[PDB]
Amino acid sequence: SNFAIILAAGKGTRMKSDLPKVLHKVAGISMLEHVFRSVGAIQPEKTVTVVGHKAELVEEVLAGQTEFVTQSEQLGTGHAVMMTEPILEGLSGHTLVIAGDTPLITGESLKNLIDFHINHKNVATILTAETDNPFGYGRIVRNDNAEVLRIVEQKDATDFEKQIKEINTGTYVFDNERLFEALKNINTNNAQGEYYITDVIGIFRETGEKVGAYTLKDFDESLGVNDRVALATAESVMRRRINHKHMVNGVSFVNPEATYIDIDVEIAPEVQIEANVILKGQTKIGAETVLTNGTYVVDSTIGAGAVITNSMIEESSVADGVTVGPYAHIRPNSSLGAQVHIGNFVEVKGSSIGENTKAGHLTYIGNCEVGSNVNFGAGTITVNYDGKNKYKTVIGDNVFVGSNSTIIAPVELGDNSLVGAGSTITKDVPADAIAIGRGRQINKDEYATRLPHHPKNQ
Amino acid sequence: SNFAIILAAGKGTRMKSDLPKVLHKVAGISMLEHVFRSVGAIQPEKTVTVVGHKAELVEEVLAGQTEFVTQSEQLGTGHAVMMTEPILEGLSGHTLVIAGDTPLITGESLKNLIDFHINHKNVATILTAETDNPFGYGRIVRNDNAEVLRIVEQKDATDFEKQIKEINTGTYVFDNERLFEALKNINTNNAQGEYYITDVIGIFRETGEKVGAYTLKDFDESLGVNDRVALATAESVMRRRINHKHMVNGVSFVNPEATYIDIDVEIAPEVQIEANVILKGQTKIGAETVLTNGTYVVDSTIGAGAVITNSMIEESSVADGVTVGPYAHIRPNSSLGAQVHIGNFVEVKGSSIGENTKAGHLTYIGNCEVGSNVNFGAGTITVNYDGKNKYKTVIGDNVFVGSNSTIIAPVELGDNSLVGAGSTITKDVPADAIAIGRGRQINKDEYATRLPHHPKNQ
Amino acid sequence: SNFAIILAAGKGTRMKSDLPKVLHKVAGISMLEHVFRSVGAIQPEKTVTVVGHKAELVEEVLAGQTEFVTQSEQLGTGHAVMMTEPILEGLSGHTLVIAGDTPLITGESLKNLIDFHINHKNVATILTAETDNPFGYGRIVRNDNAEVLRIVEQKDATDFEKQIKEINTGTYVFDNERLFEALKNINTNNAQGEYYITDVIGIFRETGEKVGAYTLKDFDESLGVNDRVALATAESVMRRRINHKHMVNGVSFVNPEATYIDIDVEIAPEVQIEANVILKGQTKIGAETVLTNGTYVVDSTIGAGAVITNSMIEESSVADGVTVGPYAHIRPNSSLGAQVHIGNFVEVKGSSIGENTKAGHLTYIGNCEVGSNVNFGAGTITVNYDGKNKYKTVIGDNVFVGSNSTIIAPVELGDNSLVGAGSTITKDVPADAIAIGRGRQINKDEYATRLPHHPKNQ
Ligand SMILES: CC(=O)SCCNC(=O)CCNC(=O)[C@H](O)C(C)(C)COP(=O)(O)OP(=O)(O)OC[C@H]1O[C@@H](n2cnc3c(N)ncnc32)[C@H](O)[C@@H]1OP(=O)(O)O
Ligand SMILES: CC(=O)SCCNC(=O)CCNC(=O)[C@H](O)C(C)(C)COP(=O)(O)OP(=O)(O)OC[C@H]1O[C@@H](n2cnc3c(N)ncnc32)[C@H](O)[C@@H]1OP(=O)(O)O
Ligand SMILES: CC(=O)SCCNC(=O)CCNC(=O)[C@H](O)C(C)(C)COP(=O)(O)OP(=O)(O)OC[C@H]1O[C@@H](n2cnc3c(N)ncnc32)[C@H](O)[C@@H]1OP(=O)(O)O
Ligand SMILES: CC(=O)N[C@H]1[C@@H](OP(=O)(O)OP(=O)(O)OC[C@H]2O[C@@H](n3ccc(=O)[nH]c3=O)[C@H](O)[C@@H]2O)O[C@H](CO)[C@@H](O)[C@@H]1O
Ligand SMILES: CC(=O)N[C@H]1[C@@H](OP(=O)(O)OP(=O)(O)OC[C@H]2O[C@@H](n3ccc(=O)[nH]c3=O)[C@H](O)[C@@H]2O)O[C@H](CO)[C@@H](O)[C@@H]1O
Ligand SMILES: CC(=O)N[C@H]1[C@@H](OP(=O)(O)OP(=O)(O)OC[C@H]2O[C@@H](n3ccc(=O)[nH]c3=O)[C@H](O)[C@@H]2O)O[C@H](CO)[C@@H](O)[C@@H]1O
Ligand SMILES: [Ca+2]
Ligand SMILES: [Ca+2]
Ligand SMILES: [Ca+2]
Ligand SMILES: [Ca+2]
Ligand SMILES: [Ca+2]
Ligand SMILES: [Ca+2]
Ligand SMILES: [Ca+2]
Ligand SMILES: [Ca+2]
Ligand SMILES: [Ca+2]
Ligand SMILES: [Ca+2]
Repeated sequence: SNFAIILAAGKGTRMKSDLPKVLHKVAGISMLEHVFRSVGAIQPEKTVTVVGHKAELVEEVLAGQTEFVTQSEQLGTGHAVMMTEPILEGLSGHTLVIAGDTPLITGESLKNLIDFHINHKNVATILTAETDNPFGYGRIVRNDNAEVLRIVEQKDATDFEKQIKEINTGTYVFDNERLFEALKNINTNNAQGEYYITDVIGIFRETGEKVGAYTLKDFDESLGVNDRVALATAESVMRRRINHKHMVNGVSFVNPEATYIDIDVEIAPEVQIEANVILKGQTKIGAETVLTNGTYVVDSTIGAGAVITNSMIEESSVADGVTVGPYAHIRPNSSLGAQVHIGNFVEVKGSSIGENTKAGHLTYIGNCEVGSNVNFGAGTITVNYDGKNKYKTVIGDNVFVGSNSTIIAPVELGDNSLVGAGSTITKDVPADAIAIGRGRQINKDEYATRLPHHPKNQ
Repeated sequence: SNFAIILAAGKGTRMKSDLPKVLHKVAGISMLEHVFRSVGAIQPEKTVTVVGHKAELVEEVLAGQTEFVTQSEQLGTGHAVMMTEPILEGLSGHTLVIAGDTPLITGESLKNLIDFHINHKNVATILTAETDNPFGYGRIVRNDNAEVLRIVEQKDATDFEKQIKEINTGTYVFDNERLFEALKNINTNNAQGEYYITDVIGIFRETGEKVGAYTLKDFDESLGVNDRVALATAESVMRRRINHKHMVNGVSFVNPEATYIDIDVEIAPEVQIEANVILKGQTKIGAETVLTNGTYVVDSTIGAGAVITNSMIEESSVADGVTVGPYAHIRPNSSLGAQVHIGNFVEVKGSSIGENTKAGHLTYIGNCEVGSNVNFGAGTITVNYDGKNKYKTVIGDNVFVGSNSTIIAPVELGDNSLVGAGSTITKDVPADAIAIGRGRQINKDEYATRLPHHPKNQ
Repeated sequence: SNFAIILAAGKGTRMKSDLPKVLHKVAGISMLEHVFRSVGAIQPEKTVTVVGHKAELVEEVLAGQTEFVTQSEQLGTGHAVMMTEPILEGLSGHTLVIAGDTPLITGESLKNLIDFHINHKNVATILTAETDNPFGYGRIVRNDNAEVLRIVEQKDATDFEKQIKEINTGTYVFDNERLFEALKNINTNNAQGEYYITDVIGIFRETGEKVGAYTLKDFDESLGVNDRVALATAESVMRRRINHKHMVNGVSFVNPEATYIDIDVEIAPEVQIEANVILKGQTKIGAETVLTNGTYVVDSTIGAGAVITNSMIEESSVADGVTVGPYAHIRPNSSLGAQVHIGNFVEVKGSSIGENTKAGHLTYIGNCEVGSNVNFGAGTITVNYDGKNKYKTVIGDNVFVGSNSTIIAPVELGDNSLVGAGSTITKDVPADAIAIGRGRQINKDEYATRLPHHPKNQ
């Protein structure tokens, strides 16, 4: 049996945040969730997450895919593991211990760690890495024979030990039985006055039990995030990982170091992404679609062959061949049918737009059901709100909504109808009719010579 | 005589694209075109490009500045060179062989390669580089005396040869006569079952003929692009090269690592470019012009002293001193005269705008001929389309187009005229006249207390 | 006593600019000002800045916090220091000499430099660093005993000296008395025919006086900016420094390598900044505020809990809880009250907006005094200009301004009033009234079948 203990009860003072450190997001999900996903790879029979600081909030995210234990007082990583005793003490197996603030460690690395622990028959295996800047990390102390002696914390380290480049990642595999026994022998006699889980290594060394170290193939994965500088580094590595995956799958990136794509976004092959594109949440991008600089898509599905030019799209569906932008805003609950064109400075919200309809400019379409082949002249405003309630407008197929018209819901524009430009519409317009609601033009000869803008008046 | 063979017939499976690999763009032009430009530096008497996979498409780009030979089946780089036998076999001279997927090799490096081949009197000179990550590249095998023995491909390499850091760039210079003779001795006995051009090196070694290696001064230039991860690296190096050139010429970049300027864009000294600016195609930027974050210019000429603030400009001419933005869109076939101001949320298309005219906000000017000193009030819409045809509007000098007016083409607004705000204009407005086409305001005392928005009704 | 000499009279030919090199900005202020700020840390009793090339302009920036001396002809760094003789010759103390084009040297490093000069009792201490690319920098020549012999300039260096990696940063501390005496012994016998300040090192070596070198702890700080490539590097290092500071203070950055925040911008803890955000000048951001990709804020104060979504805000005040964007433009002299919402394609200028007012779309509010709980329908345009003068509009509390209305200043919309959508308003609207100024809708049955957009006509 394999067990897993995730430490997530720490205060994260260095984060300077009211939000528990492990809940800070990296590429769209909490660091804790990235850790949960990696832990999942070793398929533990039992997973125990230790919560403390604002345990209330932490238990929210994934409150069933693991057991929870509360650490009333954050007395140390070692003490946090102690909190799992009621559930794990007494069982036999291999127990993975991992921090909730090391989101870059992969499930593959954990599986490699477990495999190594088993094959070498260690009582404890430490996941390690090397770095030129080990400040803040426990250092792996070895002897002339490269044998692991112990782990020394930054605060407790001497000037000499601080020069060690091999660091403790905060992840280990322990024989479950021996783990809790060794735990009984740790105390708060250190620079932090805390119960260090790292002290069990020295304990196993005293008993002569086998202690090994499995080194990460990719040292970038070792990042421990204690502050926002490290969080930004975590974002950079995860961003590179996600984008690398998309490029391998056939997606071109003008600049993968500057494109922000969340962990679960799906992107089909042949999609072209310019730099500075943001794709978040449950977003899916279809084949050959082009996303230009500035595009920001959240929880939306975009079809194939679409061209999203510097536009923001939220909780919406965009069909194949659609063109949006530049500077368009497709708000929640919108659906853009096949080959629809939404041009610059257009806002669509809570509306369904039929195939081949076009709204090229300076338009607002809200709470509307719009047919196919409809044309919205520039400046068209669908009026749907009266200060208390929202009203719906239905627009048929092939309707021509004149430029600068004002459509006051609830009304229906029948198939093939035309609304004259500049018109305010307060009543239904029958299919095949035209509707005009505007003042007639009157010219006043020479009147301009009397006004401030005239050249002769300045 | 100098000859050049460009290999561009490969399938590029790793690219996962329906577009032939060599046609993928880097800074605005295909990798193949960057290679063509470098080959041009050695001024070959004959240039032969080998096409195969979708030869149809490849022959499109530059179908005269070189000879073409078809490779029906892609049996290997060696076999591709064989396809040029009908044209080059029998001739005397130095033949450059280069891949169409190594777009960073410069003409200067090729000239250095040729010079070295000649001075050292080699029968074959390989252009090489060193890299910590040689995966996928042929490795340069040498003896204790640093003599070139052969080139071994990744697939065919043993675990030991894979540790070689010196790689084959895929570019060489060969005595033309010996090249084709050695070619007769290559076969498909390898891990890929292909005719490797790299096997001629081992052949020259058997005959004792002189084989040399000329190393790139800049190892970044050695990049071979087989997938989109490498393509993005190619974009990064080329972007750095282009931007470096502009900075040397007096252009300031807030962040040259995040500014996207195509290979042939011209930029005058003293231009200031914020980060995240995109300049594409045949674009030219005049002296002292400021381009702010988000600006996207395609095939346009912008004058001197202009300030383009986060705006998109396409196939247009922008005169000196013009200010555009933020969030403006100058569409194809527009000309903005000197000192014109286009403000936020304005779209100009197929229109000529005279000097000093201003359109500061939420306006659409389409298919219009507009004079000098004209003022477009916010919300002005020029209506030019009836669902079938486009109509033109002519606006004279010093015209004042009232806010939220709707101008229905075809009409002419005469010099100095004024269109009242909120007016729909369907007829010509004479010079010096004013035109008003809107309903008169009527106030209904206390009526608001009866509506949903009123505070007493909620 | 401590004295300081800042060299800022050079021509900066390599900058290819009409603006004196030291005045080019890095993170919002001139390189010269960054140098002034560092010099300030050693609290000199006298500060003398040497000006020459366009001295007029240079004296502008900070024309009181230092003494100025003119160098009529730029004959060299050594000659520039000579220009300070009338003020400093004869005094006793330690004199810091620093270039105006090394903006990354910190006050802390200068304080360390001075401390080292004093403790080692040197007659001259050179601030040095190491770099793999020393091209253009004076090289620090030492003997087998690591003793400083002299500094050799790039132009004057032999092929052998050019391989030296230890460079002169252009900053030194000299015993003031000895400095000017040694200066008497320098001449223009060099590759540049200039009086090199660097030659005084060789002079002190002849007299046997103590010469030391204090090395920068951070080599990035050593950058000497002679062209725009180096200026961009200066921007990158300063940007990293500023952003690092904000992250340490509790601000999260999705990408600190691509976020552009000026040197004096204040940002409260818990603020979240996406990549590609620009904050300039005297900007202040309140706690927990979210700034999304593309936001550009200049000289504005933004409160706590605000969400600025891809919008440009200039010389304005934004209260707590305000939401702006996407694609909004808050222009100079605007104040947005608490909980105000400004949506997409809205422009606010010279206007005060009361608490909880909303303007969600395609609206222009200029020169208006707007009350609380006001609602601006999409397409609303406040008309404030007649081609010569600007007029003000006053809008009371709870006013409902209908979509696509045109409000022609100067007018007042009384409390709770409603302006009908599509209306042009030319007169005051009393409190509790409604005002309607638009044409009534007329429907023409079957008329559409006769128009170009109708399906039966194509
Ligand atoms: C900016 C872009 O995106 S471009 C694409 C958007 N395109 C547009 O908005 C174009 C819309 N076009 C219009 O609004 C045009 O003015 C149209 C289509 C209404 C003009 O149609 P026309 O038939 O040529 O106008 P016409 O003057 O003949 O009037 C037709 C009928 O309406 C009546 N009418 C005209 N103007 C008005 C008015 N202001 N109020 C009331 N009735 C009016 C006429 O009396 C006539 O009635 P009758 O036939 O019973 O005598
Ligand atoms: C938001 C920005 O960018 S700001 C800059 C844009 N600025 C603007 O849009 C401002 C435009 N200004 C306007 O539209 C103003 O209402 C103006 C200039 C038309 C007002 O002009 P005024 O001369 O003061 O109006 P006035 O009421 O006196 O009317 C002038 C004539 O037109 C007539 N008229 C007025 N309103 C109307 C109407 N709705 N329909 C028909 N005729 C009208 C009057 O009867 C009068 O005729 P008469 O002289 O034969 O009796
Ligand atoms: C897109 C968004 O952001 S959504 C939010 C913005 N929301 C809006 O803009 C909605 C604004 N709503 C409107 O403009 C509506 O048309 C309203 C509120 C004016 C309609 O009000 P109603 O009371 O239902 O209209 P109703 O037809 O009964 O007219 C009321 C009075 O005005 C008169 N009237 C109506 N239309 C007109 C007109 N065009 N010209 C002159 N008088 C008119 C009527 O004769 C009536 O007068 P009476 O009571 O003396 O007989
Ligand atoms: C003593 C110890 O373990 N040191 C390790 C820990 O140091 P480091 O100082 O980084 O440890 P942290 O304080 O961040 O705590 C580690 C993890 O344990 C949790 N936690 C902490 C204290 C507590 O009482 N309860 C609790 O649940 C935190 O939520 C965090 O997820 O991680 C580093 C790598 O990232 C290692 O190099 C250090 O050797
Ligand atoms: C056997 C060989 O040459 N190996 C070299 C080739 O490997 P590599 O595996 O990278 O070679 P590729 O398959 O990409 O082919 C090289 C070039 O030849 C063309 N092509 C390929 C096969 C074909 O039948 N016809 C054809 O025209 C491709 O279009 C491409 O432009 O480039 C590397 C550097 O980039 C070198 O380090 C390798 O030593
Ligand atoms: C001879 C000398 O000093 N060389 C140093 C100078 O070279 P470097 O060639 O970089 O020197 P610059 O020409 O840039 O001049 C140095 C500074 O002195 C000022 N200036 C220059 C000439 C003049 O007549 N008047 C004047 O005021 C410039 O405005 C600049 O701020 O800086 C480098 C580091 O940045 C050092 O490595 C070089 O050893
Ligand atoms: Ca801790
Ligand atoms: Ca930690
Ligand atoms: Ca229908
Ligand atoms: Ca191949
Ligand atoms: Ca290749
Ligand atoms: Ca004219
Ligand atoms: Ca309008
Ligand atoms: Ca100089
Ligand atoms: Ca310099
Ligand atoms: Ca009031």
